[PDB]
Amino acid sequence: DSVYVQNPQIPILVDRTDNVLFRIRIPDATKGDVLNRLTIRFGNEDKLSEVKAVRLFYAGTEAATKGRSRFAPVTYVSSHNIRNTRSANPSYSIRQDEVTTVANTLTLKTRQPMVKGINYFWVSVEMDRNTSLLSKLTSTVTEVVINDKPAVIAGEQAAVRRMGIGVRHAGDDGSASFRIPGLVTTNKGTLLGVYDVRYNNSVDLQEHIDVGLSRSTDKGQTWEPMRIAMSFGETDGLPSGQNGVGDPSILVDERTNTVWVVAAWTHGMGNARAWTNSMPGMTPDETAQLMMVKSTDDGRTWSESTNITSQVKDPSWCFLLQGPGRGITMRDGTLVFPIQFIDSLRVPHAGIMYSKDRGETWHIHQPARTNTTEAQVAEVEPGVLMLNMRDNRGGSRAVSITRDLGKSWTEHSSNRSALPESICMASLISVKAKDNIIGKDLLLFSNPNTTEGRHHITIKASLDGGVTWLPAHQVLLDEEDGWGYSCLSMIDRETVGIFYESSVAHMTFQAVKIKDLIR
Amino acid sequence: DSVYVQNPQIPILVDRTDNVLFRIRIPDATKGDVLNRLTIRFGNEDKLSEVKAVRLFYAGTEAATKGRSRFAPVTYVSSHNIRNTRSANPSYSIRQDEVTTVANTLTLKTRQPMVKGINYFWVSVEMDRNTSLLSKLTSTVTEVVINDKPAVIAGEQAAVRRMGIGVRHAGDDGSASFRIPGLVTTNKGTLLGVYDVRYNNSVDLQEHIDVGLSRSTDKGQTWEPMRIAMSFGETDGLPSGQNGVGDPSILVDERTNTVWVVAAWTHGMGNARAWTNSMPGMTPDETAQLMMVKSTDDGRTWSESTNITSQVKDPSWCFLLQGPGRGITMRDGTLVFPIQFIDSLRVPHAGIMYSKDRGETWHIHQPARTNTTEAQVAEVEPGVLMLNMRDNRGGSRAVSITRDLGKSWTEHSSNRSALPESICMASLISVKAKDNIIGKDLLLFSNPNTTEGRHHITIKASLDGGVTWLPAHQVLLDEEDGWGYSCLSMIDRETVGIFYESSVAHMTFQAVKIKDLIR
Repeated sequence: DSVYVQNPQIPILVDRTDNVLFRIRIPDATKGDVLNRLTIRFGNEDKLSEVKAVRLFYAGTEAATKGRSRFAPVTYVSSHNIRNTRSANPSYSIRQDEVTTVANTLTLKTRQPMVKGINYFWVSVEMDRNTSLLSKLTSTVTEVVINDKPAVIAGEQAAVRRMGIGVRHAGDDGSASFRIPGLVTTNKGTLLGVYDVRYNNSVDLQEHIDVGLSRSTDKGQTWEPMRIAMSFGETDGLPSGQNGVGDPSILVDERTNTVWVVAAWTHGMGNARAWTNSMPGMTPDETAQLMMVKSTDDGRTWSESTNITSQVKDPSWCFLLQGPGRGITMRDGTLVFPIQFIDSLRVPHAGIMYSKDRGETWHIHQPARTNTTEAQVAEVEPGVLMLNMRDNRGGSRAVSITRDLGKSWTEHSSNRSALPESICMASLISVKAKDNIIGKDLLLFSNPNTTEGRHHITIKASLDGGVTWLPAHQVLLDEEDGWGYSCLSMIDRETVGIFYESSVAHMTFQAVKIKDLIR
Repeated sequence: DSVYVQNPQIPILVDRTDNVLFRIRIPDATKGDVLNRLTIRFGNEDKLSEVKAVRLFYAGTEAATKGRSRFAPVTYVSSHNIRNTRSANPSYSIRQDEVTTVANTLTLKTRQPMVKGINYFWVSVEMDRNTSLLSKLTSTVTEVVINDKPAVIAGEQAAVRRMGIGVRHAGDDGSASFRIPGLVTTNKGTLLGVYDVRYNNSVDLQEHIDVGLSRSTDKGQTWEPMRIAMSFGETDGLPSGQNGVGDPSILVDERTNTVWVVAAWTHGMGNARAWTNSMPGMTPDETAQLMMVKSTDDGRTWSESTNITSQVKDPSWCFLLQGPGRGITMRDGTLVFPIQFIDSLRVPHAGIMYSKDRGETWHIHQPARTNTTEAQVAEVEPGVLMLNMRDNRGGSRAVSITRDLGKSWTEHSSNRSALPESICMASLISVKAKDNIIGKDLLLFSNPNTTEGRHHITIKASLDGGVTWLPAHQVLLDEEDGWGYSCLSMIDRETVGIFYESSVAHMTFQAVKIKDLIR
C-alpha cells in the first residue's frame, strides 16, 4: 500500500497522441495485487475543454539489477522512432482505461494482476490540436486504490505543466533527424525557425544535410510545411552526402525585414566530421565554406546562396563557421552574426562577424577568447555587444564585452561564474524596455541548466545586464534528456518563444509569458 | 598514374538491386582528372546471361584524417537501413554509367572531374532474380583510362565471387532487425531457417522479440513468407516488450520428420538484458522459460508452445537456455539440443539436453566446461557427441566429447587450438560417408575466422572427425563486418547450406558445393 508518483516537467505536445502526465511506481506489490482505480484532479482554472483524452497504461516490471528508484523501465513515447514519435510504443505500454470527456475529477480503472515487487503504470494526456500554447495543467493523483484499500501516495507531483508543439519529429518528410535550432521574429510578427535536416542519421557534417525552415504567422499554433532554405545537392558531381550544409544561424535585418541565414557548406571530406577534417585554404575542395541566403518576402522564398568565405576567412584557419542559432540587428543598424574559427594550431575561438551595409559585405576582427566555440551575441546596452560562449574548459559559459565590434574584448563579471553548462550551445537575447510588458531592459538565456549531460532546458532572465541571474527568474521546460540546443525570440511584448531540441521532439516550440519569468 | 582495385569476398545477393563487385581508389588525382573508361573481363565459362546490369558509381573523396588505404568513404549498400537495404544509398553514390548487355569484356565510362587526391569509384553488379545460388563470377578490372592514358592497376582482385539470397533484410515485415539463425533440412529436402524477429531495435532479450521461420522447397532459390513459430504477445497482461522469446535452436526428428524449435521466453525484466537479469527460481516471473513448439507438416504450421523448464532447469541456475542454431537426431533416434546455463555464482557452462522418446521428455546431466556459452553438437562417430563451444577465455573454440550424453566429458585433441574465434556463435554439423558425393565422413564448421571482431565468415571441412581443419578445405564467404552468427545444413548430397548474419543481409542464405571445400 505504498505508491510513488512523478509529474515530469516535460512539454505536453498539442500534436502528440500520448504525452506522459504521470509516471507511477508501485515498488512492493504482492503477485495478484490490482490497482482497482486511481483518481486525478485538475486545478479549478484548467481549461479542460482542450483535453481530448486521458489514458492509464500498464508498463510491466523492472529488471532485478536496475534498482527501486526509477519511474519507468523504458522511454514510453519515443522522440527518435521514425515509425512513431506521436503515440506510446504499444510493445512497452498496454492501455488499461480511457476517458474522452474530462472533468476536474477523473477515475481510471484496471483489472491487471501485478507481479511481485516493482510495477509501473502511467497516465497519458492527449490535447486538442488547437489547444493554446499558453494553457497550463495543474494535475495531481489524489487517490490510488489497491485491493479495494486506498494506498499511501508519495512523490513530488506539484509540477504546473506547459504545452508545446513538435514542429519537427524524427522521420518527418523522410528525414532521419532534425538538429541545430535557430529562431527569429520578423517585423510582421512571423516566427522563422531554422534547423539541419539530417536525412541519413543524426551525425554532424560531413553528411547529407540541408538547412530547413518552419514559418508560423499565428505565434506558433501552426507551422507552414518545411521549406529548404539552403542545399548543395550534387554540386560538382560529388554525392549529396559529401555536400552537407548546416549549423544554421538566422537574423532579421530589423530596418528592412530582410531575413538572413548563414551556414557551413562542407564539400568532400568523405563521411567524417568537419570539426577535425576541415583544413586550411579557401576553396570548397580545401575547407568549409561560409554561405548565406536571404528572404525579402518574410521567409516564404530564399535566394540562391552567396559564398562570403573569401571576405572573412583567414586562409590559415582550419574552419570558419557561424555560431548556430541567431544573429541580431543593433540599434544603429549593424547586422551581427556570432562566428567561431579553428586556427592553424587547431585551437577554436568565438568572435563576431558584422555588416554595416545591410549584409552587402562582412567583417571579422579579433577572437573574444581561446578554446571557445558556439556563441550568441546580444546588444546589452547601446553600442555594447555581450558574447556568451561555449567553453571547452567545462562547467560554465564564458562572457565577454566588445564596444568596437570585436577589435577589442573585455571579460564580463559573469564570465565562468554565473551560467552553468555541460559544454553546449546556449541562446542569449536582449529585449528593450519599450518592447516588453515589464517595461525594463531584459536579458533572456536558455540552455541545459546542468554541468553534466543535456537536460533541464531552462529559460533564465536578468534585469541587470547579465550581472545576476536570480533563481526566482527562471522557468524549467524539459527535465529529461535531449540534444540540448535552443534558440529564443520574443513573440510579442508579453511572451518569449523557444525553439529547441527537447526530450519530446527534435524541434520543439514553446511560448512563455515574461510575467511567469519575472513575478 | 596508380589505381587500386578491391574485389571484396562478400555475397552477391540475387534479390538486391546493387552489390559491390569492385571498389576503386584513385589516390593521387589532379583536380579535373577524368576516369574516361574502365574495362572489366569475366571468365570464359561465366554465365553472363544471369547478369541483369553492371553500373559504375562515383562516391567522391576521403576525409583528410582517414589515411590512404581505404576502398570507400562509407558503406555503399546498407544492411541496416529499414528504408533501403537493396540499392546503393543515392546520397553516397552517383551513377556514372550502366550496361544491361553483359559480355566477357565490358567498358564503363564517366565524365566526372576528380578532386585533388583520393577519388572513390565502385562497380555494382545486379543479377537476374532467378540466378542459380551455385553460380560464380570470375571478374577483374583489366584497364583503367584516366585523361586518355591507361593507368597502372594494383590490388588483390582475383576473388571468385559467390551468389546468395537475403532471406531477411532489416525492416522486412516491419521488424527493425533479424538475428540468431538456425537451419535444418527436413526429410522432404525442405530448408527451415529460424531467427529472432527483433521488432523495436537489435538489442538482445529482454525486448519485443518473436521467433520467425522462413521455409524453402527449392534449395533456397525462393522462401515462403515469414511465419511466426513462437510468440508470447501480452501474456499475463505484461507488454510484448517484456515477453520476448529468442535465441532459437531448430532440429529435425530424422525418424518422423517432426521439426522442433526450442527458445528462451523472458517475462518481465524491464528493458534490460536477460543475460545479467534472469534470476534463480522456476516461474516465468522469476527466470527465463525453456519453451518448445513442433511442426508435423514439414514446417508449415507450428504447435502452441510447451514449457519444458520444470523438466531440466536446476532452480539454483540464474538462466537455462538452448545453444542457438540447431540440434541433431543421432543414429539411434536420440534428439539432442545444445544448452547453456548460468549457475548460482553467475558462471556460464555449455552442455547438452536430449530426448529418447521423440521429444516427450528431456534431460540434462553435467556441463562440458566452465565459462562456455553457445555451443553446437555433432555425432562424429556412432554414440560419440562432439560439443563445440564459445569460450569466454577468448581466441579459440573449446571442443569436448561425451559417449554418455553428457554424464561425462573428455577434452578433444582440437580443444582451444584448431579453431580460432572472437567469442561468437559457431555452427558444427556431421555428414555421413553414404550421404554425400565425396563418399567420406565430413565435419563442417562455420564462424567468423578471426580472434577479433565478426568478419571472414568461413566454412571449414574436416576429413578426420575434427582432429585437423586443413587450410585448403575452407571457403571464405564474407570478409566484411557482421553480427557473425551462422548455421549449416546439408541441402543435398552435393551442397551445404549456410544461413547466417552477414555484411549484406540480417539473414543471408548461400549454397556451396562440397567439392569446392574438398578438392
